[PDB]
Amino acid sequence: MVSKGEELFTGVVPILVELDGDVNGHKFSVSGEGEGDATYGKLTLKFICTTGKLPVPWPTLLTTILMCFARYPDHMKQHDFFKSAMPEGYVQERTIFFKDDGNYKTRAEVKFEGDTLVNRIELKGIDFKEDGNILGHKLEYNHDSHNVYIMADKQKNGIKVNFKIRHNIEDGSVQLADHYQQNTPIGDGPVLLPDNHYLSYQSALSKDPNEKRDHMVLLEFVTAAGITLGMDELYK
Repeated sequence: MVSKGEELFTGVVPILVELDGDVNGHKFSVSGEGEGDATYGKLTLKFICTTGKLPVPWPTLLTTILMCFARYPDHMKQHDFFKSAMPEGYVQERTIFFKDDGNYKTRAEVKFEGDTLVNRIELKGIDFKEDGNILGHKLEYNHDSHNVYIMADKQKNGIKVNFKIRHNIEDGSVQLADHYQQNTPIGDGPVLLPDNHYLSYQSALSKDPNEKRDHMVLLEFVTAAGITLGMDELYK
């Protein structure tokens, strides 16, 4: 018996991810599995493209393929919409705009299925350039740190999230990926509507040396933090 969703995250929780995608007509499926530990703000996952070769670079799918595993410090736990929506879960929707290129539109349901936290996703990508950084596979295999800004959506009883990912290109340039995100509870019960805050993300991408399928091994660390009001020197 659990009073609050956050109670479901005191220990290690198994994770499953299932993604079906279609980018410029190229269809694929990805399966992932691993575990999360919110007390540590950690998730470890391995992803397989089960349909064959992934038609886009793994790093472009990284944000798409679990904010409920963030470590919210004690003084911020009342701002944790993600765990509060559990076990029923939440819908996470994004549009991602790659600058001077296509966009991804995604919808995901993140909820418990038995003892397992499951992220099921549909992705549609359109208008990508055949010789651009995405379909041309010009991204480095990494994903730098980033702070994700969160704001309550009172009317939808959820949250809205915007951030810009800077993907490194092998020639030393950057490919911008503008993320617009919203999350709404699946269930009808009350959720915690957060004050404005951040999630700080780190991601580390690797390969299983024994794995011959197209795949990504992913480690994320994510911790919640407050905001500070920037001031220019003049006003200090």
